[PDB]
Amino acid sequence: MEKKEFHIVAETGIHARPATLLVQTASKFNSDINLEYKGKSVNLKSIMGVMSLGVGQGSDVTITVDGADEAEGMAAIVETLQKEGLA
Repeated sequence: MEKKEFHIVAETGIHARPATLLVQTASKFNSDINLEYKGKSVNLKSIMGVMSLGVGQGSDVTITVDGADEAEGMAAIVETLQKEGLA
């Protein structure tokens, strides 16, 4: 299992295009991927769950990846977060 805590710097937080893109990236992997914010964990592959979490700028979140391709998944997540200006 891999886990990483990020600090959201984006103006919109995890919403709009960056959120949709992050969700799409997560969905490409077989591993289970969860996003935790304020003690609440959702499936990062689910758009409704992510959008409803209410993650704004300045938020501290933790992403957990668990599965065969977890290493590949974490690497892609970090890249996406950087290119979408999220963390």
